[PDB]
Order: sequence, then structure tokens, then C-alpha cells
Amino acid sequence: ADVYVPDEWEVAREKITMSRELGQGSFGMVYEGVAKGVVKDEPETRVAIKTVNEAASMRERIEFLNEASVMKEFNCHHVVRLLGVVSQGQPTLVIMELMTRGDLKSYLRSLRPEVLAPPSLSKMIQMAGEIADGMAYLNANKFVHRDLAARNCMVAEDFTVKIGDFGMTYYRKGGKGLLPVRWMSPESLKDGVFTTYSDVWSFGVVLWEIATLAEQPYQGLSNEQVLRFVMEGGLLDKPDNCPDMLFELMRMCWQYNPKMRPSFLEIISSIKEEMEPGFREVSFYYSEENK
Ligand SMILES: Nc1ncnc2c1ncn2[C@@H]1O[C@H](COP(=O)(O)OP(=O)(O)NP(=O)(O)O)[C@@H](O)[C@H]1O
Ligand SMILES: [Mg+2]
Repeated sequence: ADVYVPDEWEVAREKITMSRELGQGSFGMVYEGVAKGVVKDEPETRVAIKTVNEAASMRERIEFLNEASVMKEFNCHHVVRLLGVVSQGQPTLVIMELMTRGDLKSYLRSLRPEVLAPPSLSKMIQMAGEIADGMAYLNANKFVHRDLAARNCMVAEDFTVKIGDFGMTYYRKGGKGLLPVRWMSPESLKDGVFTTYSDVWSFGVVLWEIATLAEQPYQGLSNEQVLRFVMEGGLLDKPDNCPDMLFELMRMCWQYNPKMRPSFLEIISSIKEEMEPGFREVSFYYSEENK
């Protein structure tokens, strides 16, 4: 059945130290801490430590390990990075790049007027560019997320937004659990079809999440009713004071016909100029890899 083969990603648990908890995960408590020599020319690094509770069986601890391993394949500045693993011995761990600000959704709800500035067009274009960049990288690497949502993106100390670690199981498909209707494309709801295009659809919804400081998409309607609405050409409303240009993107990512929607590279291409100066140096888009 299940088995985990140790590899070069292994790290000595003596190099890892946990200061405090960040939050409960699917397999157990997630902590914050420090790891030595997990980054090039970096003696120590602050990291996120995912663990599995003692109550966990072998299969679970192994499943935890094989799931975290999907991230071994990826290396993008705009995708949260795996830094190591501790499979040998009890407190099965996984060391991840630390995103001090949490998931994008929680970060957006945090600016809720209920005293910092909301996000300005400039700020939003940045997050969108970063998210689109990590998605273009992933799609370029034959992977279809299938569960892109603000809650699945993470925010770094310097406010850089990245795509959180994911699970997996031709184009590989991510996604795990009961997929949420409010982020699904019409063709996904109708035929169960997932593509780079339906990832773009979901992208438009997170732009809408951003623009609404994370309101519930199709708020007021049941998922059951959303299923039909969306399949019927129904779309989300233009947020109260949403920048025209921002809503333009949304509308294009929401073309009923998948082929009519832009790719993440085309999304980026059309907003790259409104990106920060550093983008050119860290982006997949401007990387040698993109071609
Ligand atoms: N890389 C990270 N940086 C900062 N915080 C993190 C990080 N990864 C997870 N967390 C936090 O830990 C808690 C659990 O997060 P969660 O995203 O649900 O992980 P999980 O255990 O993989 N389950 P799920 O992602 O729902 O399948 C939350 O409080 C997160 O903010
Ligand atoms: Mg998660």
C-alpha cells in the first residue's frame, strides 16, 4: 500500500526548533520556529513546522509525508516553498517557508473597516500579478490547481502573496476535499472539466475576494442556487468601489467559453507595467524558464 522513501530533503530534527503554534492543520498542529542550514548561505531560517499528532497512525504520517512531497517538485518565488522533511523518527515534521501574515483571505478580512488603508489599485494589481505568476509557473509545469481561492494563497512578511502548498492526485490536478462551488467554473460544474482555463476562472473570483476584502462570493445564494446561476451565465457583481480596470480582468477571466479567457501569462503581460520594480527579478514570467 503506502510507503515513504527517504531522500535528500531530510533534515536532522536537532536543527529544528519550534517557538510557538500557528494553528491546527489537517494532520496536526502547525508551529513557527527556526531551521538551520535549510537556505543557501543562511545559517538559520524562520519556518513553519507542520506536524502530525501522536494519535496518528503510520499510514497517516506517511500520507502526510507523501502529500507534502508534491511541493518538492516546485521552486517559484510566488509559490510557498518546502524547505525540508523529518520522516525518520517520531514527530513527523515538514518544514515550510514561513508566511507570517497567514492566508490571503484572513489577511483581507483583517483590513476590514470593522487603521490601515484598504487596498489601493496598485496594491491589488501587485497581489494579482504575484498570484498569476505562481499560477503561470504551476500551469507551465503541467499542474492544474483546481482549488484556487484567497484562502489557499499565503501572505509573507513583506506582503508578497504566494500560492500555498497543495496536494496532488499529462496535466496533474491539485485539489483535496470537497471542492467549493463558489469558485468553480461553469464547465467544471457542468462536466467536471478542469483546465488551466478554469484555474483562470477561479483566479477572477479571488480578485473579487481581494476587491471585497473577502466577502462570500454569491453571498445570499445557496451553493445549490449558485451551481445553476453560474452554469446559466450568471456572474459576480462589480464590487462597491471596484476599480474599473480590476473588474475588467474579472470579466475576462469569467468568459463562459474557456478559450476566450486569458492565460495567466496573458493576464500578467497586460499588467506587468503596473507591477513593482522587483517583480522582474523574482518572477517566473521574467525568468529564463518562461518559454
Ligand atoms: N507556510 C505557512 N506560513 C505561515 N503559516 C502557515 C503556513 N502553513 C500553514 N500555516 C498555518 O497553520 C494553520 C493550518 O493551516 P492549513 O492551511 O489548514 O494547513 P493543513 O494542515 O495542510 N490543512 P489543509 O491546507 O486545509 O488541507 C493555519 O493557522 C495557517 O495559517
Ligand atoms: Mg493549507
